[PDB]
Amino acid sequence: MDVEPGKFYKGVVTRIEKYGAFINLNEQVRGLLRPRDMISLRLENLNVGDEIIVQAIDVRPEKREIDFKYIPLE
Repeated sequence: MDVEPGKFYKGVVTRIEKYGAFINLNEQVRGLLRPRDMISLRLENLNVGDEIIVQAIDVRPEKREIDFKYIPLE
C-alpha cells in the first residue's frame, strides 16, 4: 500500500514518544502523530498496539516519514 498526502488511513501505534506517537500504515510506511493534531485522543491515553484512524498530512519521499492528523470522522 502507498500513501497520498490528504488521504484517509488506519494505522497502529508502535511506541509513545514525549512529542508524539510513531504509527505504521504499511510494511515500509511509518510516520509520526503529534498531540496538537489530535482531537478526542491524547498521547497520554494511547498504547502500543492501538489501531488509530488518521488522515495523512504530508508524505515526504526524501524523509520516508509522514505526518498524521486525528479526525472526528472515524
